[PDB]
Amino acid sequence: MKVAILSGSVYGTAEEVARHAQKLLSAAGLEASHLPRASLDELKAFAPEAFLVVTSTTGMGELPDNLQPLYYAIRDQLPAWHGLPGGVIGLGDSSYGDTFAGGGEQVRELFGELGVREVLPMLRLDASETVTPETDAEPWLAEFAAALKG
Repeated sequence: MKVAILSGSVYGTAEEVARHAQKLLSAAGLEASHLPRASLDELKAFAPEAFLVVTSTTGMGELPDNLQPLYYAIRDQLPAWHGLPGGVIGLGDSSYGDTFAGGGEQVRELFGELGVREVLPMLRLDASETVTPETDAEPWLAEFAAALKG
């Protein structure tokens, strides 16, 4: 099962979580690839059978500059990804007022518009209350692999 792992990150934290997720999901036997700064063309070539999106929120409440253009491109084209399984990890910040991981939530909304089915609740990580977000994500990733296949 081919799993496309997308990331949105200002300084690299969500990117590192996504990289860790790639290693864990591949260990479990999934064909998982981390596609940082992915284009629509790259995703089309990859032909994903599942999605994992790991994304922080900017100070302006938006998706980071490295995932936002792709978000808009996907929303515009609406590829035929209906029925595929997906999950989201949202790197929130409680100190800043982002407790709920706004970026993550915007990805959930996209999944809805695409017909991608969430297989787990979004993981809400709090970047202001952890120095180990990669390890914090491990229990959720353990269940996510089960949820995909199958």
